[PDB]
Amino acid sequence: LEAKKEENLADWYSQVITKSEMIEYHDISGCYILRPWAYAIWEAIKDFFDAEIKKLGVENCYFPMFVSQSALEKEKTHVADFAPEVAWVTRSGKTELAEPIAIRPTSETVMYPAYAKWVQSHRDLPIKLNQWCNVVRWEFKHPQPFLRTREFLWQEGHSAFATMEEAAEEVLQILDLYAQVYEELLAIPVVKGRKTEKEKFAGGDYTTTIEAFISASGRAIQGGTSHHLGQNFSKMFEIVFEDPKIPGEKQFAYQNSWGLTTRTIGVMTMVHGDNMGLVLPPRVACVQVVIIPCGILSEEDKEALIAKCNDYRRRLLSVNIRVRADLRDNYSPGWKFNHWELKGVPIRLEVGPRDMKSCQFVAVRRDTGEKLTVAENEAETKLQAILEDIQVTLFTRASEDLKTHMVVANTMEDFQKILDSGKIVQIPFCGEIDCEDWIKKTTARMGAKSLCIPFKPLCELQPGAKCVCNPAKYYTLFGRSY
Amino acid sequence: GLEAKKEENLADWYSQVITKSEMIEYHDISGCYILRPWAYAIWEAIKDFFDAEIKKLGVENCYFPMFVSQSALEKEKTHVADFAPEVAWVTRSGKTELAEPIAIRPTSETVMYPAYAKWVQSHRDLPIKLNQWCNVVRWEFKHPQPFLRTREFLWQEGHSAFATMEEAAEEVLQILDLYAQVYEELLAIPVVKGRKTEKEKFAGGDYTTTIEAFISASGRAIQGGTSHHLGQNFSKMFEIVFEDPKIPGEKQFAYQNSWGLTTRTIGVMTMVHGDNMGLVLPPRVACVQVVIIPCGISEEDKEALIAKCNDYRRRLLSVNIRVRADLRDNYSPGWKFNHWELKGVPIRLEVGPRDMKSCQFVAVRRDTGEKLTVAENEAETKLQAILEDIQVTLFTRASEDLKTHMVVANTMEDFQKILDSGKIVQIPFCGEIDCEDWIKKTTAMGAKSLCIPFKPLCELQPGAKCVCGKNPAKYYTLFGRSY
Ligand SMILES: Nc1ncnc2c1ncn2[C@@H]1O[C@H](COP(=O)(O)OP(=O)(O)OP(=O)(O)O)[C@@H](O)[C@H]1O
Ligand SMILES: O[C@H]1CCCN[C@@H]1CCCn1cnc2c(Cl)c(Cl)ccc21
Ligand SMILES: O[C@H]1CCCN[C@@H]1CCCn1cnc2c(Cl)c(Cl)ccc21
Ligand SMILES: [Mg+2]
Ligand SMILES: [Mg+2]
Ligand SMILES: [Zn+2]
Ligand SMILES: [Zn+2]
Repeated sequence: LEAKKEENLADWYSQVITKSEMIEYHDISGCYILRPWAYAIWEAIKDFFDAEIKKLGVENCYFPMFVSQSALEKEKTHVADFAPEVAWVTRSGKTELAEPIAIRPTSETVMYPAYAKWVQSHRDLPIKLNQWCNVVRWEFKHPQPFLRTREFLWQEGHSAFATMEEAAEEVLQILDLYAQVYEELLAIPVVKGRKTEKEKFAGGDYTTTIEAFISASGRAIQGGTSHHLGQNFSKMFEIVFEDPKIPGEKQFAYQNSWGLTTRTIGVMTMVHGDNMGLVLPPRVACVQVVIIPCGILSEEDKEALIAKCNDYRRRLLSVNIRVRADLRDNYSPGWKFNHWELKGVPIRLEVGPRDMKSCQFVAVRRDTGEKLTVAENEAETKLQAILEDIQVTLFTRASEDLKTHMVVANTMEDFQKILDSGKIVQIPFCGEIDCEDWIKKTTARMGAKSLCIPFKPLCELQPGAKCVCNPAKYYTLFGRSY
Repeated sequence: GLEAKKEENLADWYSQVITKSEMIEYHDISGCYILRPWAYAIWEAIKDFFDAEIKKLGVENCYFPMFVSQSALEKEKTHVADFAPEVAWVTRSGKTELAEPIAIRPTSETVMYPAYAKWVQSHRDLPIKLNQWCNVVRWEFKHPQPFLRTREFLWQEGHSAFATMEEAAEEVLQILDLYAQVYEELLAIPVVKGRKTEKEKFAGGDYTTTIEAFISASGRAIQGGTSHHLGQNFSKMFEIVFEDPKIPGEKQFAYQNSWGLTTRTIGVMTMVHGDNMGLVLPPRVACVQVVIIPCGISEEDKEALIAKCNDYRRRLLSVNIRVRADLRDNYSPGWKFNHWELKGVPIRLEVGPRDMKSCQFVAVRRDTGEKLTVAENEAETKLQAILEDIQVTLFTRASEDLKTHMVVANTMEDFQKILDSGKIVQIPFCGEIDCEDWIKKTTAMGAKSLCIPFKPLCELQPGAKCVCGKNPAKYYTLFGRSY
């Protein structure tokens, strides 16, 4: 494949997603086809996350994709700048609808009137619901596959609680799971943090987040969000119960909402991706081991080359390794090597006739590319061991890049000095909005925006330190971002 | 506590139980309904099974855009003039009218087939077998019900493209037997397989296959699943061509199938097994198979009443039985008795205070009202035995309730008599379209062609004449009232 990754990041990414068979383009701009190689990743992420939130009592469901005209701005759910991102159905066939229907850009306007009818007492809480679904956002700044699409797949959770304490607990549990996804499955290191006033979801009380860093572009990307909504929506959609113990006080529910999208797949491509194609974290690669015969003129033993391949396959499916034998004879073995490497398969297993009656095979890992040979009997054992060092390696190496590329700055000239080195940086920060619109202006003369306030900043903020001016309220992570 | 009796008022009875079993909730937009977890659970079980089966025949899951361009939807003869009012069109983004109307997927052929054309550049690239679970909008043609006919629904869409007709035609009937499996092995609804007539099959295809279940209470059958052989109709329009390996420089157009199954299943299972005190759920699809409920309401030993339920719970989770202890205090056992019966849980497990010191408990079945009593120490043995026999009941009772209402008519003489007591009937039928618009007008709200059954109730013989009487009969056709 043509591109490097230092070079022109976009075109490299354009080619890796297309030539690894993950994405296909579509007539309608900003929409993309998820071919099975990519969709499988989403399924693995969804299978992990789904097991997780059922242990916390969340149940899956499905809500309509359509929201009323009346219902959508019946309440101050979103801010005025969100109106342009809403797609409207105007016509059915060619008979104009009496009233425009909107395609859900998020489900809050669709679920919360249901919560209000379901909740008529203390018994009815908590409500913890999840749905995996598609949402369209006519996203104004320009799209690229995965990172920012115009239709995309996500799960969105909405839970309603009677007491504050339970809500604030579920906000961080969900956030730790998101971090689990990025770090246990995708091998991406993340920073947990809270949004500022400029960047928090206006209709809530506070917004939690994880932030990943793409060194090649030098930008951070927010990989997931968990809101504590308090009762802003409770009192607006009138989700009230009366407790007979506390006679005669309207009790509003405490609500959270949380979401995680296919931008996850884009982040894993960008950070682990090389100039030989994709690189797949083993615990997410739909195929972890591809079996190939090579040898790297005779007749009857070529079906015995292929009968041993399907034995290799079956024996490790009994060890629950996901495996595909590539028994196509149409292609040179060398061609399949490039082919499955551009798709980033972690382990290639070569079995040749002169190595077969050696009672063995060679394995090549996609991480480093070195070759080893391990007992035919010792296959279950050793191949699964190799898949795990592949994962810890890709976590470690991407960890080393985030570790190197995140540093502390205390003044503005050297926050600017190190930010134009393509690194993200934590600064003492006021926290107020106008101080922040300014930082991003004075860093163009794109600009650096608030990524988050890390729960665990890199250094303690000392008493009386100021940001630019008012004194500094916390160390916040700043940087250029998607 | 439920209002309607099915016998009395079918529409209201159906509206009453789907809400009060907490399966669906209504919504501002007509024909749209929220699937609460109790319904979505049924759907997920179906999908965990169907996905397992069609993966063994090599289909792969994927996701295609929901928006279809004007050009592509009206590109070729995919649909007909009838089929373009049911399509929802997005025209504006915010207050900015879009240059070109975007249409919301009523099916995905027009999204996928441009993609097959680029993926297929030789016969090595075939077959292509893709499935997607997704939502579909059809702003359709009469007043709606939850499940049975909605305006957005969930389904799976299978699309396969082949080099030879033999392989394609093979997959159309493989798929259909899976649909029959879900309806029959999972849902305990017996079905009849069939082919559509020329009016009723998918116009853009060559022949389209179907399963039909029968709901007695209204007297109507329902189309429960769909498998089309498309021939080279679409390959020729969307130009899915490959080079022939033997004939230098000649295109072969691909052979295509498409098959689909919708959440309309859950509705028909509501209609079929639902009784007059609410739903009945076949156990291998019931998200919870056992409800444990304490009964009898001193504290120090009622704490041993609630701890004994939780050993059953743990004991039955070790047999991979899905079980719920409902140990809530804010509700009386009678209220739970009701609550879970309207949700159709197969086995209710009541424990009353001296049955703990008897080393007993009582088990109640959801179909019959049966009660047994079994020793504490039996965990594996008896509860699974009843969980599996409950399923055999729901199947047969609906099976012979199909053998009830599906009878032979060879003449009209009794066919209209044989149609309108809540009957479905096979007739000798011409095969041509207007004898059928006639049969349905001579019945009235008409008797429609449901399908042409594979494997009918009696063999036909030469020179038999249709109900039309003019032209002779090419096959026995399944007729009846139908949604
Ligand atoms: N257009 C999009 N394509 C893909 N993922 C998206 C898109 N918009 C948002 N996301 C993801 O959805 C998650 C929850 O959505 P959210 O409502 O927080 O979006 P947002 O804050 O408007 O996004 P952003 O700040 O990136 O513009 C985020 O963690 C983000 O990663
Ligand atoms: O962060 C997610 C997690 C999942 C639940 N919902 C919040 C909503 C974010 C709030 N939010 C973001 N973009 C929005 C648009 Cl475009 C509209 Cl119209 C309305 C609201 C919008
Ligand atoms: O059985 C499914 C499986 C997936 C492929 N398509 C067929 C039926 C399409 C045939 N088909 C049925 N209803 C349709 C409407 Cl409303 C429109 Cl607009 C267009 C086509 C329609
Ligand atoms: Mg946005
Ligand atoms: Mg944001
Ligand atoms: Zn400041
Ligand atoms: Zn006729």
